[PDB]
Amino acid sequence: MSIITDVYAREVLDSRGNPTLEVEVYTESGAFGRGMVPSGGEHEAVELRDGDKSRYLGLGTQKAVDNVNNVIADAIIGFDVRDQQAIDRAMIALDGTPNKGKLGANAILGVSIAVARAAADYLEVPLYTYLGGFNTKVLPTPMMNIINGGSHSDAPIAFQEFMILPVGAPSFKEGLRWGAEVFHALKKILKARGLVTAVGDEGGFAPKFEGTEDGVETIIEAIEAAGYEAGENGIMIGFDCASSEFYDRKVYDYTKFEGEGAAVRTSAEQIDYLEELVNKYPIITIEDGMDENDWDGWKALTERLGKRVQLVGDDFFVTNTDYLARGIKEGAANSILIKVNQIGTLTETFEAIEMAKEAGYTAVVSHRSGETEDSTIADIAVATNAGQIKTGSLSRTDRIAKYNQLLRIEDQLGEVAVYKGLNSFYNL
Amino acid sequence: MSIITDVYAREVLDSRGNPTLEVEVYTESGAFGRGMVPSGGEHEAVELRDGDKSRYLGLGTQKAVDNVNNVIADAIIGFDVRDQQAIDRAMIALDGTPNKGKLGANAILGVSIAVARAAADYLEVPLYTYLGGFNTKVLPTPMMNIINGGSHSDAPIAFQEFMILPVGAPSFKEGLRWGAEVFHALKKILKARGLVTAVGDEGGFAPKFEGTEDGVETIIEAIEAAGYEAGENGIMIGFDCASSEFYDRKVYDYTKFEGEGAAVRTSAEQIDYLEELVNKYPIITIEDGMDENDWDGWKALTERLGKRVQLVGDDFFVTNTDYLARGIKEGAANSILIKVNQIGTLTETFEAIEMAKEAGYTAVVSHRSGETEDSTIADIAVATNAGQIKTGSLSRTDRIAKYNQLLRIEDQLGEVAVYKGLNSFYNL
Amino acid sequence: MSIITDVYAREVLDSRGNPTLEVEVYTESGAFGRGMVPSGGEHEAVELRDGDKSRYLGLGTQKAVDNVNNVIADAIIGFDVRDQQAIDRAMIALDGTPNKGKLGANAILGVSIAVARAAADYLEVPLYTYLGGFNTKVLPTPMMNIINGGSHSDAPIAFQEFMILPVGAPSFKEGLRWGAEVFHALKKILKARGLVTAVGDEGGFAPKFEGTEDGVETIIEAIEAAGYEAGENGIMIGFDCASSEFYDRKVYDYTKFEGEGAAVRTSAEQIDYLEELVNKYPIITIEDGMDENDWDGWKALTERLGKRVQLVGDDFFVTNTDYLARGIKEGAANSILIKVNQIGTLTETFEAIEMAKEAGYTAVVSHRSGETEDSTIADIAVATNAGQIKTGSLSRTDRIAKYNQLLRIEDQLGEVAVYKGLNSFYNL
Amino acid sequence: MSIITDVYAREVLDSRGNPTLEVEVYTESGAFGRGMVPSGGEHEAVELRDGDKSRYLGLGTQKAVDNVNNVIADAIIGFDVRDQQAIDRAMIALDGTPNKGKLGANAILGVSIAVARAAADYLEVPLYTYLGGFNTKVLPTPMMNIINGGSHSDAPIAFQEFMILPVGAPSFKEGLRWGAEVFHALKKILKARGLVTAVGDEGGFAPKFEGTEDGVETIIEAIEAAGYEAGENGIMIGFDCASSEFYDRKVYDYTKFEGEGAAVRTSAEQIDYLEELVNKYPIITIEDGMDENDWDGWKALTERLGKRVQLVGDDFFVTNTDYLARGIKEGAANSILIKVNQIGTLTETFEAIEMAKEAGYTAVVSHRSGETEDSTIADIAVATNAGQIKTGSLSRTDRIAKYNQLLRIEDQLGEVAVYKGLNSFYNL
Repeated sequence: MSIITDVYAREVLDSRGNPTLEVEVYTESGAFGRGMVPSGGEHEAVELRDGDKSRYLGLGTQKAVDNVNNVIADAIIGFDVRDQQAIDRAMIALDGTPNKGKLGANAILGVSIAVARAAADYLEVPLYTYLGGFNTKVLPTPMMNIINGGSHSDAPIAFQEFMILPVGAPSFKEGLRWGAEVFHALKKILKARGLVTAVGDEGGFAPKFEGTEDGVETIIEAIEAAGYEAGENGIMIGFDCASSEFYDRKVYDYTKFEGEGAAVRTSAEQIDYLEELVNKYPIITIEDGMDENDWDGWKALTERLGKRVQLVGDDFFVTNTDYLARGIKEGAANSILIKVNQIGTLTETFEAIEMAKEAGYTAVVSHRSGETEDSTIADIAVATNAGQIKTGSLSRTDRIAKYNQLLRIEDQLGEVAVYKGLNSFYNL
Repeated sequence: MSIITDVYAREVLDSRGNPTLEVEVYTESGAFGRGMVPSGGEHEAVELRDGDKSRYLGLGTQKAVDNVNNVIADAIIGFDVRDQQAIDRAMIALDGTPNKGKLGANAILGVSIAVARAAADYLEVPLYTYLGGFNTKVLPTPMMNIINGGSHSDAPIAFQEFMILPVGAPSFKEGLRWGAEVFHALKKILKARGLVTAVGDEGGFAPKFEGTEDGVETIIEAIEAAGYEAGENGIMIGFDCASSEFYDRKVYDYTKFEGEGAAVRTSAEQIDYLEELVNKYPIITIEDGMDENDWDGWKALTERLGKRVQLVGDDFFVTNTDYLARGIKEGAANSILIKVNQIGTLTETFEAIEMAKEAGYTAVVSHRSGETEDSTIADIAVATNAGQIKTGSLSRTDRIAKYNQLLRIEDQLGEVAVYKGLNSFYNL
Repeated sequence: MSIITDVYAREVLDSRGNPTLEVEVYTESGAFGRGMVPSGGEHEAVELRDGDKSRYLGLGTQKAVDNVNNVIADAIIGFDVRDQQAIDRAMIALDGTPNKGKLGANAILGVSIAVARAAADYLEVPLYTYLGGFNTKVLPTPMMNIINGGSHSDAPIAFQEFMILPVGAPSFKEGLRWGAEVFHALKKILKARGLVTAVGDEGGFAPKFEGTEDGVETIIEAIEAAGYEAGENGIMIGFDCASSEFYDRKVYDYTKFEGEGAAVRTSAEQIDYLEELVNKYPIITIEDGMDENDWDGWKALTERLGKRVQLVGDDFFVTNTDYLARGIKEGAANSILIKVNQIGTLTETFEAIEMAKEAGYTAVVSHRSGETEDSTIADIAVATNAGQIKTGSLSRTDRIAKYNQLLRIEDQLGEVAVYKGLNSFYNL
Repeated sequence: MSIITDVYAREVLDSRGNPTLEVEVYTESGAFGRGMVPSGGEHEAVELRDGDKSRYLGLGTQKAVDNVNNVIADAIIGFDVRDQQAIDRAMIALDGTPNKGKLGANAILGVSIAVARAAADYLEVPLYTYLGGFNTKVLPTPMMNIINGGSHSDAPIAFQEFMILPVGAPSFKEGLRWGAEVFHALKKILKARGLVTAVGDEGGFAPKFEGTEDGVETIIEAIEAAGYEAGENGIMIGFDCASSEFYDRKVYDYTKFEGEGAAVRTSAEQIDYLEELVNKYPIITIEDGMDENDWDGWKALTERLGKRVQLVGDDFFVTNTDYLARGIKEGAANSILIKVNQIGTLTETFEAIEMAKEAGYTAVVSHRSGETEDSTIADIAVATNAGQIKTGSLSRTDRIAKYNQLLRIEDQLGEVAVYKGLNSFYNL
């Protein structure tokens, strides 16, 4: 009865109108699990696309679906639904390639998640309880995308994302309200300036600001209009520089997004420029402040800001234990952005999280630009007491589905629920 | 064991960052059902709001939640989960008011959908099967929002919504694909013209066009760019004038949105403007072409187009069977937009669908501006073989969630699935 | 357990002493379903007879029984009992012929009904609930055969049937009493005139009246003697002209049944003659007023009486979606008599009902001259909220079995039960 | 779980359009049984009627229903469904009267049959198996009504019923076939003679014959027309004189039905008239040949025919064991007609059957004029291996329902089924 009897996949659409896949796992006892995959370098997990540029611009996932039904299914059917680690290792070996390019990183993960949710269903326990055990209590402090730049905007701004973090909320429920009220207070402000209030992929705004400072100072304005502070409760701010977007040789070219008068900074001036922003604004976290390959710049940045600011490695570590292990030894950062589909399996996802923990690094569970109605990353955030999460702005179900799921978790936990707020950053 | 042993509601957020509610129904047997609620003149069902702008600007829903947990619970617990009608009728009687303003239309619908999904879970049958019986095979022809105007835009366009319909698609699966491909093709075109590609509430665009015509032809331009004809396969176009937004006395003032040089038309001149558009562009449906109180305008409008174009009454009927019965009697329209939470219960919802069917009217299950990850309206569309559905554009998950569920329903049906396409309009 | 494990058929007798068949379906879980077939052109379903004029005058059904046990059984066993549509389509494809002449329309239906009743048994829900879902509430307004003519009588009367309809009863239970009391009041009247009170196939009388008017006016006499009215509550009257019985060329020859002085009417005079009856008597419905092939006569009849009288197509549509689809486009009638075995399956029966609905036509669930102790058509009448039913007079279990089953349904529904009475005719 | 947890009765109609009642018994285990009741001097069980001729001319049964739901229910609920005798004895004691006139014989029998069928459902065994044990194999030899006289006709015939018996049939299946074929053959003959072919309450005919003999010979004429001998296979004939209908003083006045020239016979002359018929026609059984109070006539009648012809006491015994015991002691007859509702309970029914058997009397389970779709008397006939049954003609379903059930019973038995035919009369 506990044995997996059925593994089926189908093609569906993500929050961007692009094809993805989902896997449904059945046990003979009736336990059901459905897993959906978000959208997805040379040393990271690769999703399998059809390449037929006449169907969905070549973004179809029928090849990946076939691999689940016609290959992986025959390999997984027979396993106990609860043997997660064994099932994941079975798919990794089945693929052969390091990047899961033969079967597809999306085909592999879909099954990985469905099996876990089917197991949690079989044991009649919450998903986070099954993944993390009995000691899951910490609701994550959210970094919420609010303003976009760089590739995700036409505004003269270099940084890709600007987020707000309710570090001083008594609980997650209140923190979610705080972020929401500021989102609406900002929308009101944007309308006043006659700017656009329509949202992008993550549900955040991307208005034509005068520049980076105009953008950050406008955020600070919406935070205060909502009736909050700026650093105390705070609400504090965070960056997703995505500096690799405008990195050239060995120079951080800002003219790429910010215009003709923009500055071209070296690794040393890039560190100084980040230090000026931190000193002038209530900034608590900075993601990909340095190029993915600028290791020397990452180390020098950690020495000069790592003790008082969170330095998240996204494109720098690409959810890779090899890249992270070197980050720890080199002291390149102090935080890692965990993207599930960027590694392939849930097992690999939890080994990356633990490694970051044992090193003093924080693990920030991440979403993708192309999301679904799935909210598994929320259960993962609480399952491991990550204390932090990154799952988008406050105006899209592809984002709100995760905040909703965290509300249920915080509701299920009751008095056991924990919100660390500013204390989520033990890496400081 | 089929007895409802617990009814519980909590506060959550919709796709716009505004509070809503979800209800979870439990039976002694262990069956579970969760029903979330979307956002929602004087003769309709009203949602209960807290009115405390210290929380979500007074958009809190802790009052309606309390009503479910403390009042509706004592009433529903004990009922058989399968007695849908008796349960909905009990909530209506419990409330005591026509507009469900005492307990809240949102609180009553929450329990209404939760009980249904819990009953489908208990019987181990698909929701659409439980809702409509064995004869559920028709996959709806989607009217997909793609361009917004009026109050949802800054462009000089009076019409509120513009939609594309894959009437010539062989299946829903290919229809959805066509919509997505036209949506991506249109996004490209907008960037080439230097227009905003950011999406609105429904996942559609609101570019600054030259006017109404420019918008329609840019759609046809994208339809053909995707490799589809314009009216045969089709793709066809649809309107949501929402003319009650720019109606005055007794005139349709277009200057409200289309600048100072706009044409103020009378009822007779309004019908004429619509007829010109129909003959010039491949338009197949028009929603709220006349004021919600312009019955004489609706009657004359149905006389000159009711045999060749679908006329959808949204604000004209507000999912009110008393209004619909009058529209059917006077021949005021030939289609009604069905908004679930606008009428309170599922029972009342299916009575309106049936009354419309028996009159030769089509019933178009609709979404709301504030949506959730729920996808019950997709099961409602298949359960009633309505043949049509209006659930947003091809981006946000609050819209895609419904499209994904329709794909699962079409997948489950297999050889029994049916896509009527153009034949969906039996009212023509 | 939910899988069908046994499909068995046997020969039994109908309400006329003629052979028919019944199918019993078993699931491994113990769910049981029994289906019996009523007695049964060139484009309609054909029942399979043995043709051995030495056994039951060649009306045996052993060939049909064999086809269920030795052919259909092997094809159906394995299917989930709940997959009605798939099972029906499997039998249609198995037969091959359009009219189901190879396996037999009676062999196919028997399984169709047994499977559905076995499924309703498996889910532990009422049959009408399983067939129609949760929104089944409308008890049908009955047209009750009371006086016979034409082929079913020796009296000088042309019309085949004369029925009464309790359009003004508060509920079905009262409507059934009304019809009964008038039946007994008529029996008393017939005895007074020294006429025969023995009953025919449908349990109605067929006395030697002076003619059509003497027959109708005698009915009006029994209605009033019972303490009712004639049009209000009403009780109103209906016809089953079966005009094809006395149709010749292009003339409606009344001398065929009414005698030497009878009138021979053209299509135009036939319409006028029906208009005179409607104007002089409280007539609300007329079945087969025109020949099955007289399409032109049907259209002209609908233009002149279709707005104020129900025009039922029996031999005109022969429960055929192709004939009905043309009836809608041509506007040939406004109602269809649904005979289950005349089409073959339950799926086809519900597609015919829905088509009639979406066109403004009413669907009147019909019985056959040779009935059984089965009462499935009653559950079908409520399953689809048809609002009307035709299942015989008030003095035979082959008829009373259906009225009894409707009493149970109305009793099961409770306060949810609905009786439209005169409002059953939404086609007016 | 075998405990009765609910007993519920409702009002319904019989085969004549007159009110009756049915009872539904439920157990905690989910077992269900429904027992319907047929219609029913001073020493018998009487049905309870409402006496309100504003409803069904005072034939309402809402009083007996109320007695079941409000009085009998409180008494029976809690009993084990398998304790039939204890339950029937409790209802008799509850009523307190011999004629069951307080609660109603109809109300008590309803629960009596419902409990039995519910117990057979719980044990998952055929009703006849539950009622009689393992040794139930004998399929009854049917006495089939075919021609009616006396009070049930206008023809000059004193005898109330005429019947055909397939004594020489190899099985019940072929016996039923023979009866039907003679019934259809007779219908033909009647139309050739210009006589009415409309059926009565029992599905038989009542043609205007020349007299008694003409009727018997017309039957033999049809028997031979069907290709059967007359007395060998047989077909044989039977009578139901109901001589208590035309009895006066101390004379059998035949002028009551057979015109002015009829022969008024004494008891001695009555026996003589019957003996002549027996020697002239292939008659095998005679019911109520003597007045119900003409004991001296019954004794002398059994002396001169009791060894060669079956004498059935219907009104003579009125299913009264006190009457039967006297008839057995005096040798007044050699067969008793068993009417279930005429004695109230199933327990009392089987005691009369056994008392008759042990005396060498045959027990003929009988139907009533007002029947239902129920077919319990067929299971009673097989359960007791009675070898005979009287349940109507070969048309109406109120009669055919019992024949169909006997076919199912004979089908279930297979090689164990036994048709005694002529050997059924062990009293000869």
